[PDB]
Amino acid sequence: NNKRWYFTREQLENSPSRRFGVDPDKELSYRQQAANLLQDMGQRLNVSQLTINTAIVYMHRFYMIQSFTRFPGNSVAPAALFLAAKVEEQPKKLEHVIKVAHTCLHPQESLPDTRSEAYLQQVQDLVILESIILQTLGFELTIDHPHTHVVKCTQLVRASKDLAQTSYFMATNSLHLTTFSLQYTPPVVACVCIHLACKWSNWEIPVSTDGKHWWEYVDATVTLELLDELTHEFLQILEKTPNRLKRIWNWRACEA
Amino acid sequence: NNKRWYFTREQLENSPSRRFGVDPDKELSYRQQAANLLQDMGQRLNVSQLTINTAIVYMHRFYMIQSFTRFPGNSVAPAALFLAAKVEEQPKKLEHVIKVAHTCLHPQESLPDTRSEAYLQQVQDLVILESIILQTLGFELTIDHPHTHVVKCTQLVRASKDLAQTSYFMATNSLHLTTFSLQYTPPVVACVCIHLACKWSNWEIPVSTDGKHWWEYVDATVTLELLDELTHEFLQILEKTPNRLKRIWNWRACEA
Amino acid sequence: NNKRWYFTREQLENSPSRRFGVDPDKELSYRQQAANLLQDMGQRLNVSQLTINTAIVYMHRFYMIQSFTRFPGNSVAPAALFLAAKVEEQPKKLEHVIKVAHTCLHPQESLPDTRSEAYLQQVQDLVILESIILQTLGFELTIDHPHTHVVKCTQLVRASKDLAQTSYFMATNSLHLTTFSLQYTPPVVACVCIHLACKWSNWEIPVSTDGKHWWEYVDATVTLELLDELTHEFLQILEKTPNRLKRIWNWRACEA
Amino acid sequence: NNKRWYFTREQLENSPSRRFGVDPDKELSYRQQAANLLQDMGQRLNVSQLTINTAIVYMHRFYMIQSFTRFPGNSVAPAALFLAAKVEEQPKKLEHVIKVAHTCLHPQESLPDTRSEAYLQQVQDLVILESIILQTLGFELTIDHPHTHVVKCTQLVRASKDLAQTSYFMATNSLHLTTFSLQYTPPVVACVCIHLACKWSNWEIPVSTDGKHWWEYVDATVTLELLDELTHEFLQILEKTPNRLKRIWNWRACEA
Repeated sequence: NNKRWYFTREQLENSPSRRFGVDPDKELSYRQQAANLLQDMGQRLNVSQLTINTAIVYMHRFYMIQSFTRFPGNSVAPAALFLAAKVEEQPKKLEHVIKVAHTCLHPQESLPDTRSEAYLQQVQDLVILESIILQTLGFELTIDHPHTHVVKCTQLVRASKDLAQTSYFMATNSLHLTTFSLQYTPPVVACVCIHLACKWSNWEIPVSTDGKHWWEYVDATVTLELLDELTHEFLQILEKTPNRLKRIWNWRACEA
Repeated sequence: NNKRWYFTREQLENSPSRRFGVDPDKELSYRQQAANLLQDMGQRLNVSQLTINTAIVYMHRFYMIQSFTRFPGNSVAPAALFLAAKVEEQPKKLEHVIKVAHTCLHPQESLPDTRSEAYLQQVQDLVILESIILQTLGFELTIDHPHTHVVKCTQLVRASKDLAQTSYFMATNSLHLTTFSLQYTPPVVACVCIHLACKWSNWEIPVSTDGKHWWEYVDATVTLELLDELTHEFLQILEKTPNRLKRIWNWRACEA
Repeated sequence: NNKRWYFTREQLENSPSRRFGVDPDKELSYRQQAANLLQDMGQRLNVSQLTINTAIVYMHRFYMIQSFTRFPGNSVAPAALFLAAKVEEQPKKLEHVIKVAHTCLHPQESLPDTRSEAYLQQVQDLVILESIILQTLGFELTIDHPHTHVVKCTQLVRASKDLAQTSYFMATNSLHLTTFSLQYTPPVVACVCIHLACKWSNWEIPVSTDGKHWWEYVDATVTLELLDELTHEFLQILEKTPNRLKRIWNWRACEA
Repeated sequence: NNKRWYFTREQLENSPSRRFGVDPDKELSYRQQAANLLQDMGQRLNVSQLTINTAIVYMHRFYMIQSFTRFPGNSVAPAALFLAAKVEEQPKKLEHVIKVAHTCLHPQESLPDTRSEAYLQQVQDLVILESIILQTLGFELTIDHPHTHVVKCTQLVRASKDLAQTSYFMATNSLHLTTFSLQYTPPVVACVCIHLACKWSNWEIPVSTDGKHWWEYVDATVTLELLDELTHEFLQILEKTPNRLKRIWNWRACEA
């Protein structure tokens, strides 16, 4: 999906920011961070999770071709979130996602204005950034974040209120932490996010009718061994990110 | 210089503009006409002659996937007059790019307003459609011209100025009037606009002592049969344009 | 099918064979002549009429990347007369494909021997070139013809038989003689071999009650200007062959 | 090289062999095994080790667009063992290339015959299937190796001979056994065949007096986390290979 956005490490560390003067150590902090206002400055205009992830790849992949060394990242979200929030059924205005920005961005600075010198180059650059983004993202409109199946595997397999309830949450975090966006397809990235529930509670969901593994539904190539490796990797960003890690450090304190 | 902008019939014979219900002559009118809101529009902006020619090139291509009924050149022209502008190191303001359209399209309706929805509405559109064209040409800014060669070709051979004018002046017709931009190459178009005046003035340029001809310098592929072969279409393409033709005919009234 | 077969007029007159030093008419002389080692050869093998036509399509195509100077048609034909065969659900023996060449090429030397040093040597060559062409053509077996339309088209409009013959025969000149295969599409070439015979017999097809013409049904893009242009070009291209023309003129000496 | 050749992991799970009916380990068994019919097979053709190394590369890529079920390595090796040959200045005869297969594959069946249908038949195949791959590989004969770096890298630091051997020798397993050819780059493969002996031999090569490491010279993209990632991966990849692992391991037993 579509196998153009998924390349080996050849283009992982080859990213514009991974060679245009930004140490790899300074990328999963740049992404996340700017991906933290997405889930907040976005999580405001009743933005569905739908609208939050679309813009979570509308930055990851956008900066995939672009750079931070010449683009307002924190103020690029309006760009990723202009097409994102607009693409999804509930689009918005030129200010709605740019006024609260001043909230989330400038939590102290004075009020903004439509007449003020501000709101001009904001509705200049940002308004034009929309031009500057789609064309790198080939004008596409197809993005199925690894969820739809995770939200589809629950029932038919008959999960519970603590495993399937734990399912929603692993996909998202893989959108605000790991680079599985432009490396692993949404399905394969689902068996892992579903895996971190039973790889937690040890709820090894029994085989299928004919001794078939549950990770064969979200994809036909999802293998245990590889899948094992893909969740462990998730134990890489969580292991050190001292911000959200503590969230899941205790967020599992209220299902049972 | 690029293959994706050379097409069989493909002519425009079965363009997307065909598919809806628009006469071949109409889209043929649409194009040439569309240049009038671009040639006579950029004439207001005091832009470089070459600055506009590149613009017509975009419109001709832009509608090679779209349609004139849905996306009217009426507004499309200033859109293409932005990508070309910047590229030729002297662009203009999106508001003046639009502040030429009003006086050009509606030269009687009151002046437009910077703080009206009727301006702000199309405000993002000229930077949204600017993308719709920005990508439609596969971000292919690089475009060769039948003018530069005409210079050297008539300068290397010691052609006169009054005739030289006929060389350049004819170049301006391949784009606006005809669609030679999408049918032939710049080193093969300049050889048409030269073998057309050669008759008009009743000339014959004494050539090479090497054994080659002068239509071989701009291009060693160019032919003579085709030179006349195209001259017939070329002339004919203005031979049925009773608007732009005569004005060309009158341009040669105070010539001799 | 798509493109890369439908070369431009620019992309034909300056073929890779051009680059060495071969006249457009000469390579055009080579072609048709090379085509003679394909229809008047396959006429020996009792192969399907369309089975050979496709080969000239292969021969015509093969030289769109190669040369007549390197690979002389003399030997390429049995190669292209092999790809066509198999493709047509009916191949031929590698010895019989080659035991057709001698009697055509060398009609004077005593019979060849399968166990002679003169035979084993060139043995791989018909199995070497067959790959050079098999793979250059992207294993594109699927190729349509301007006959199948020619058939129905003259039945669907109720054209006569004698004229219909005049239709079919004309395909063998559009392909063998001209290079319309690489300039237009089968539904748009057959209308040239039909709008050329249509006159010869002195006909006029009563048409549509909507206001459209009969060249618009088989193809809604086709034109008359273009139709006559190509019937004219076609005819004109035969005004430069007083060799096969007369033979063409004599072919209806019994049918006049 | 050069692009479109390195696949992802899940993409390396979802091989063509999956869709037909081959176990993930099974297709993996085919490959490595097929490499045994390239090394100890070409050793009969006496060809250069690097002449064979290129051969495995073609097989490894070939089946990411073909299949192991249809096209058996039994003949696929001599077919790919021909493209490598010629590409190296010293190829071998089409008759011997296959008359090396028999003596390797069937060391009991009677000697082959030059004038046998069993010889003439697979004669055309080795020039037909050679074409299927000539086209399959996007005519990319050019393929780089994880050796070239290993040499210089061990020269630039002045490494010893015993250690170097461990470097070079290890490259030859990176190809045959694993699929690093479609997963990694030569400047990232040579760094794997070095980071394995570094442990095996008990080494660590002090480098550059800038503060930088040596895995930045062979490749400025390479990582240490990744270095173990593959070095760990590798080790496992031979653990499942109880054949070539020991055979590699025993080389350091007869190595004194």
